[PDB]
Amino acid sequence: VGLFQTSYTLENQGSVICIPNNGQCFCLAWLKSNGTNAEKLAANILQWISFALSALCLMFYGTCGWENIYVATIQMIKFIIEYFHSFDEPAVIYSSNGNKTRWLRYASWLLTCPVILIHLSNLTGLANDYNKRTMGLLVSDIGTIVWGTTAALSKGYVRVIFFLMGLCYGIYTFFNAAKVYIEAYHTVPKGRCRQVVTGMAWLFFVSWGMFPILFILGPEGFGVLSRYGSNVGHTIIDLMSKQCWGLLGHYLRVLIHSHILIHGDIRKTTKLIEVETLVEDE
Amino acid sequence: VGLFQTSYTLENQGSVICIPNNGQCFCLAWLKSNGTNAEKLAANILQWISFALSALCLMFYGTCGWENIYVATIQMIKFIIEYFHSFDEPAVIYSSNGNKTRWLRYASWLLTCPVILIHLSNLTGLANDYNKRTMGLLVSDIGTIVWGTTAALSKGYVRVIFFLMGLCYGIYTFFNAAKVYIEAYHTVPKGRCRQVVTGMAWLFFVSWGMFPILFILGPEGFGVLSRYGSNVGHTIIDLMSKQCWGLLGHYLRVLIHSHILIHGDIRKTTKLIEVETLVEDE
Ligand SMILES: *C/C=C(C)/C=C/C=C(C)/C=C/C1=C(C)CCCC1(C)C
Ligand SMILES: *C/C=C(C)/C=C/C=C(C)/C=C/C1=C(C)CCCC1(C)C
Repeated sequence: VGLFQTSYTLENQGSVICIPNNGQCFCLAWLKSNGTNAEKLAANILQWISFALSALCLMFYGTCGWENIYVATIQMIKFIIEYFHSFDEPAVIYSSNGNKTRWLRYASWLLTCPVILIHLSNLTGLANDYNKRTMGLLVSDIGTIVWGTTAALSKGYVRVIFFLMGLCYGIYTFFNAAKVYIEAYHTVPKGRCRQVVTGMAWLFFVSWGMFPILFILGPEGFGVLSRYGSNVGHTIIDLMSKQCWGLLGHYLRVLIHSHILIHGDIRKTTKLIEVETLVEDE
Repeated sequence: VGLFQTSYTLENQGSVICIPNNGQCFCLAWLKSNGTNAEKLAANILQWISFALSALCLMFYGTCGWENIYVATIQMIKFIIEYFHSFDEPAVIYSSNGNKTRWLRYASWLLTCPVILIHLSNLTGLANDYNKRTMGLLVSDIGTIVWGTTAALSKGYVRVIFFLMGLCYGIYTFFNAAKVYIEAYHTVPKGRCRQVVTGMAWLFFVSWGMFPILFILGPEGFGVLSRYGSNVGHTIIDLMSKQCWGLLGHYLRVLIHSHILIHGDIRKTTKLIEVETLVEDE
């Protein structure tokens, strides 16, 4: 049922595998089960829900918050890819060391993670701003994925080496992200904007923290999850980190724009680093 | 000589391949030659030259031009990886569709390409600046690599689909890079700073243009190059785009710092978008 050799014969008391000389690659490890059909159905359900969310968001989404459009476009594009080839090469990489590495997921990360951190870097959406710290957020994060991908393709020790490399990059990514949220909390007005900024932080760290968690629980780690079981949990934290988080960031930037129009753009320097807090009256 | 099955037997008039049931994966396509030993030696030579350059640059390199340090660190780190596992999994991905995808290269791109575009975004190295356009440079470029990687792992039509996807992203990356160089040329002083800025542009577009060129010439494309023969040319444009280009960017930012100290930071608005040209006298 795949584009590689799946039918074979055992010979010489199980010490020889004979396969057809059809030109297809063959490995016994690739034929291990991805999981239970109860988990496959659970994954195929959330695939539509996330796809429906992405479509509802692209509908709903139609300053210019281009960041939300990009991850949503990439998301529902990926689900079109996923519906038709959720386990075909190269959506799933069946490598020479028997590793099934879900490159579809890690590619979607590389496409959307820096765009979320860009949205985080300009949480208020105000003007051509950002900072030098933004580059630290984007350079470190791409690192974690590249190491995390490399770890998933690798096996044994070097998987740990590259996972620990990606973990160290991930620690740098989380801290600089806290420095962004901390300032963003004290920059946005005292109203509901600070409620949604704090909530965006929780959605951020929780969902983002689960990615190295699911890497340890999944086949990439000690395999306490199935390949289907890893697709389920990943979809949940994908939904949290991408579609719901971009929604609040949209709801935040709306509350900012209204406040900026009604009360104007008013700044009151507050000490922490000096932040220009948005206020109501001059 | 690899971590996958390399010894096998033909049976039934060449219609059956029998392999040992040792648990190793097996594919006939993975056993195709990478190239000629004359080309392997040529690749192993430039590997040291690039490694020696990276070491000489890390020596030499020791505002804070952190960007040059990063690609140089990643480069000589990669050569340590390359010297020991230039064709082991997952430095080279032997996938179920017989594709050998050199993930070491594409990972090094993901690690260093956005850092070069960051250096390009702050060519003068002056202050916490950058722009919104920078995000277009970084989002588009990561796209080209992700599609280009996906194309290299893929086969046939979808390789073209993802290559054309990466090509469209690459066109966006090159244009916004020209807009950066064009402004950088008119921002830096009239002296030798404009010579080195123009030269950085030529090193940029030539070496960067060769990457989709070598993708078409290599096994990823019509295979007019060998796998070793692709390692040779890639090293050359790696050397150009990374070590030599970062050197000029260092020589540029030095000429800027001296000019800023001697003549001060003087701006004269010139029309193109309005650029604050660095001048000598007020
Ligand atoms: C939409 C998906 C997002 C925003 C995913 C973010 C994922 C990470 C930050 C993953 C990090 C990992 C580490 C820091 C350790 C190495 C393995 C991990 C990659 C999965
Ligand atoms: C140090 C290496 C660098 C800076 C490499 C840059 C490589 C590219 C911009 C490659 C681009 C490609 C396309 C635009 C078409 C798809 C395939 C390519 C990836 C290799």
